[PDB]
Amino acid sequence: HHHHLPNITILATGGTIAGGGDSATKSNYTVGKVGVENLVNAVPQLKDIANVKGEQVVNIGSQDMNDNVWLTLAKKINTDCDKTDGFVITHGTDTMEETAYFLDLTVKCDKPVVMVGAMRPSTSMSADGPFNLYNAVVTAADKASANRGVLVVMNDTVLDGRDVTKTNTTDVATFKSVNYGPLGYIHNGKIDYQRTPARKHTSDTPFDVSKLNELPKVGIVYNYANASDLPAKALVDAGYDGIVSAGVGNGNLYKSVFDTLATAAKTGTAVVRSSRVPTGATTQDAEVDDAKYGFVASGTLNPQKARVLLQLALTQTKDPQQIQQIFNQY
Amino acid sequence: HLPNITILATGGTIAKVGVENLVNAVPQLKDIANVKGEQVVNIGSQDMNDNVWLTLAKKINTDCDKTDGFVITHGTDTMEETAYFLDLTVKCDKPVVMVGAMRPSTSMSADGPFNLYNAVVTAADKASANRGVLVVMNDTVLDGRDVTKTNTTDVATFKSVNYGPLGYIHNGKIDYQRTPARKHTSDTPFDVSKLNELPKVGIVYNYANASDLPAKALVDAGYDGIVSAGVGNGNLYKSVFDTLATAAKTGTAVVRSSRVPTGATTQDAEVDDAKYGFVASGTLNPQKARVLLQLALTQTKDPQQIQQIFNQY
Amino acid sequence: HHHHLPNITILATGGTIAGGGDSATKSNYTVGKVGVENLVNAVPQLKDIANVKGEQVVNIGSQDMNDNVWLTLAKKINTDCDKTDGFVITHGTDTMEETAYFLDLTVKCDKPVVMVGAMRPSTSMSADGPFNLYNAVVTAADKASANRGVLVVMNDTVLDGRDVTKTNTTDVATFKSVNYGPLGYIHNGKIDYQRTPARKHTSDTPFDVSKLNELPKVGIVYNYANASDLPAKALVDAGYDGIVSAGVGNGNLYKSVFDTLATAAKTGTAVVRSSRVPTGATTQDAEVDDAKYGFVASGTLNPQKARVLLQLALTQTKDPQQIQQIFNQY
Amino acid sequence: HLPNITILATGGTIAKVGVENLVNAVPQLKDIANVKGEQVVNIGSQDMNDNVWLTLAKKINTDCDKTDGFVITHGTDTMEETAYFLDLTVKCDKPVVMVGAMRPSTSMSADGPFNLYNAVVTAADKASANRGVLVVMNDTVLDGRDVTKTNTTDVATFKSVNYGPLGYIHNGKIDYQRTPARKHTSDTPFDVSKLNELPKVGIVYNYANASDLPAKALVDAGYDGIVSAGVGNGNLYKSVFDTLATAAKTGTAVVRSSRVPTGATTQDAEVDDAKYGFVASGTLNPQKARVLLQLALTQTKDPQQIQQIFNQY
Ligand SMILES: N[C@@H](CC(=O)O)C(=O)O
Ligand SMILES: N[C@@H](CC(=O)O)C(=O)O
Ligand SMILES: N[C@@H](CC(=O)O)C(=O)O
Ligand SMILES: N[C@@H](CC(=O)O)C(=O)O
Repeated sequence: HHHHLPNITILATGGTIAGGGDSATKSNYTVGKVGVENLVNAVPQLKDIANVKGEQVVNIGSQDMNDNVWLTLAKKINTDCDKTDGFVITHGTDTMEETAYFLDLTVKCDKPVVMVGAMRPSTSMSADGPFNLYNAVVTAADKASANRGVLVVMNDTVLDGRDVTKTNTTDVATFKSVNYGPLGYIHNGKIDYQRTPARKHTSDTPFDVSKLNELPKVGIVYNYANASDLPAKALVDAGYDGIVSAGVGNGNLYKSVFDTLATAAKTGTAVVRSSRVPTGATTQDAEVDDAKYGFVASGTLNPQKARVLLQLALTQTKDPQQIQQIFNQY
Repeated sequence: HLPNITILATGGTIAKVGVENLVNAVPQLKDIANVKGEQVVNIGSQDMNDNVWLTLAKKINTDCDKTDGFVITHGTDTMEETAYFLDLTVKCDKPVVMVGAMRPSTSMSADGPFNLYNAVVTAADKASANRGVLVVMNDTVLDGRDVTKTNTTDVATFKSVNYGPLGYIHNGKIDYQRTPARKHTSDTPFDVSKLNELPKVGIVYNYANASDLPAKALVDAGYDGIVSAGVGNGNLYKSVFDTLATAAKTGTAVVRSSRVPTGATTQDAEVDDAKYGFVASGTLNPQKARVLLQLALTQTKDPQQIQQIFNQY
Repeated sequence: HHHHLPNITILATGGTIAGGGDSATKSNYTVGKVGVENLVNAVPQLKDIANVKGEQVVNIGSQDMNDNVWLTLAKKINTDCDKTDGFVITHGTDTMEETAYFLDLTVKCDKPVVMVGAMRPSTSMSADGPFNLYNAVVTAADKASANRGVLVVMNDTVLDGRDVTKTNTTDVATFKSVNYGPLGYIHNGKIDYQRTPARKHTSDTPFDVSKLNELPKVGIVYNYANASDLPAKALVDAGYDGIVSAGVGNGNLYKSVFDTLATAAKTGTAVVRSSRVPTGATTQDAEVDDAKYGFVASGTLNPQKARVLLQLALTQTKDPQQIQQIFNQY
Repeated sequence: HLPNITILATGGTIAKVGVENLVNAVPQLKDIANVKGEQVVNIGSQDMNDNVWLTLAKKINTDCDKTDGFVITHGTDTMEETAYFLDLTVKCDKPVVMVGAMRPSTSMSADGPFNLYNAVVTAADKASANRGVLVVMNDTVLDGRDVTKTNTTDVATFKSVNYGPLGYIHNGKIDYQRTPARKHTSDTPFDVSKLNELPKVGIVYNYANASDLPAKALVDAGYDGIVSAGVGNGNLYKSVFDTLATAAKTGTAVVRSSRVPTGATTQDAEVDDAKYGFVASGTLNPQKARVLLQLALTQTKDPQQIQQIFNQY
């Protein structure tokens, strides 16, 4: 009997993991500049763990991530599923938590899909991307990684696509699942999994994007003292399918913003109350009578995460009670 | 002799209820201070606004020598904004301490009473002076610049997430170990004594496939400033970046902040702030950056002078 | 059809939840002074949620918690299981994380067992114990609480008995599951569970304490710069069954301490390497060759938690590989 | 002109490897300083000890005017202890910065290089002066009193868990926003210049059913001090409490600390410290409390004077 390594596919999309600057010590750099091959070759030990094949999907900063790249990824994973044992997606850190949740809801492939990035560019002293990529390959290769939904692997930690968020602007340790914690820790190329997400993911969702050319239009508005209603009115004037509110506290809205969203909701715009507060649920049965206005409470989904779910909810239904039920199940 | 402490009530879950009722509900306040209450407004802090800010700064500044310290009762939702506004505009050199409650007055294990007691402890402490406007919540004294609401329901929600608290309160005493270095109160140029309105500053949000429609609506209204809640280290979605690049050369100040809950939006990363005429917010989150941008716009419209204000206060 | 409330039993053991002082505003108090009845009557709304029956088991500060009270609790729960729908145990906060883990390993009753305490005494302004107790009753009454092991409920949060630990000396928010996060959050008397512990608990362990009169002797030694070997030698001289090391960093030992524990291990004393560091695993395959010395790595179990498991391991076996396997499964 | 910076190497994962190799591996150090390296010892910091502490304090104090600042390379396991010892005993008014690495030198994405660079940045910054002994790890400047190792393997492990960091390091610059209030360095009475050994102080651990055998072994050896790693707010298991109550009246100083990772061990809770002659450690964790108790025992054996040292440093 001979040892055979898993086949792992790296789908590259850009990010600081592929960024470069002209000094190892200066902070200035440009994103999404280095190709997949360079990234693979910067981690010689990948041969110890897997047979790795790189595909460049796009090469962008994830600040410019968009619906089309999401659709491209989910269809590619779902199409290529039987050709490989696992997927790693190199990606910018800025919107990784959004892509990860989109994929967590739309991937039907039953093989691990692991996202990874780097907070320091590839050119920098003590660059994090090499060891991150190695650890993402470890996770994508591990049989025990299956059936946990789509994953993010950063700073020696396996995180679920739903709860994972970027907590700090610069720290290599930025990614945390701030409400429910990580799924497992990685040491010496091995994972001790102690948790799995309970919310329904991947092949247990009704979201099927195989045939979609676009996603429903959903925007985000912020609340704060003396908040203008102009952002909200602009989305309503443009025929937006949905609006997510980054509320204050427990999903609360500045009155002007409330009035514009209450009206929009009456016309059939889906409105989700979320919170600019970085941890904790936007609950039902607090200061906003959601049933009355036809609003939906986002639970622990932050505004960018709630947008993902809301867009996907809007592909199945425009009924707010059914959208609320979706927000309670996925 | 006990210190004279004034409670300025503004609403919030800590009260709907009047200043007099909240005082009498904590009779042990009489052990530590002579408290007088005045009702400024009575609103949920989700409806906090510039007019209330101006009223508060003006009242503290004018009433400063009639009392030994102030406590401001406030909703928790925007307490972090009001605290930083007052941090930059209070000229009174006596402690100003904001407090709220995450549970209702009538709920099991309501936090308001002890929160109020400890806010008065803090306002009455001579060591609390010259530390800027403060927030006291969950036995902790927090500086008004860094303090933010971190959880939607936790009594322990308020934290100074970048630089930590100033001291902790135990048995009615504070062991202070820190003070903020950024200039505050009477060390700032902001003087709101004769202003009846503040520059219009709005906040836009970045995310994948972000619409430029919000940013355009602010530009079309002739907003004096726009704060971006960027992705990561203050980054902008291309459509948003395009609109703001235009606003910055067309009479609208642009501050890059971040939707990310901790850490600075830095210069010298991916964005050439000098080329576009943008200002990096540092550790000021979007709502905090709005406060400081509104006040900077009372002094100057020049990006470089705004960037220096953002580096000093 | 008529609504019937669950039957919940409160087993009282003491703690600050039952403490009292002479002022609502001064910090001084005495622990484990108030009886169960007073605690129940301080939460009038308990009638809305359950039929509550209180039993005083002991009335102590949990700084004086001990093996006999553990045995008393586990046997009482296992004996009384069919007489009630759920258990709440009021307890001091200081060693709640140890009792909770002991019960998580020894309770065979398939009904919820929820521990609760209070960081402020019952007499204090804004005392936390009333709402904590209410929330613990909510959790013990919830059908969805079953099969999650033994729980701690504090500060509106449901925490698993294994990972839960006291993080701060005074804060009402002190209890956190610092490695893997909480199981669910409580809002308006309802729980949204998103996680369950993967490590084996309750009726899936081999630990059966029904017949035990005592537990094996296991002590804890601390490491630091210039650490004395005298604590370790004292436990070895007394015939201790086990010793847990609160190591520095990744379970490392000051050399004098290492030498004494290496020798003890050769004579059949079980030695577990844990860490004084508050989060993260004490791993295998780092700076200590555990196989060589016959030592056991504690994983994420902190020293007091590792003591619990080690004592229970020693009731089944004295073989270090088998003890290591236990530390990898429970 | 670049500042002269001295690296004093002591071992740790950041190196086994010599001071000269570690320097040459980060050639960009030449952009910011003139670095000279000296090997003090070469050990895993799990074997750190009093002799090394004394060597380091003595060397810095004596070499202070020959250089512009010091960086000390050290294992991470007990860096938090060494930093606080030096915090209390360094009399040199130039920056002293400790640094280590959580990953080996030869591992993927080793943290040591950038950690070292940023430690030199910090040591070279004029603004770093008069802030006490520092720890620089993961782009963060941490005070030596509060800093502790919070995770067994994370590169981001070091945090000042009670009062937060002093500043963050970006693009070779520090934006300092805090400084420690507790007295340090040249504001302390501790003078180690002529000492060749330190008072014997041991640490005992509390947990359910705790043995008194460790505490008794220290008492029987005539230890000068015992620090208790208490449960909760510095509480003691009855057997341990009994033994320590005896030690405190029999020539052994007793400090109550806590195994709990954050927050103070307070007076005025469950334990009558005055009655027993005990000292409460405040936010000093057991290993930190040992450092300060050893140094207090060089000045006094009196519990009340020890309690005042614990309240000031
Ligand atoms: N702007 C970069 C940041 C990073 O990857 O760290 C991106 O998200 O593509
Ligand atoms: N909505 C309330 C929340 C609170 O005070 O806890 C307010 O901010 O006024
Ligand atoms: N010493 C008390 C502390 C508390 O309950 O909060 C106990 O553990 O019993
Ligand atoms: N055992 C090593 C750990 C490290 O340096 O990361 C030391 O402290 O010397």
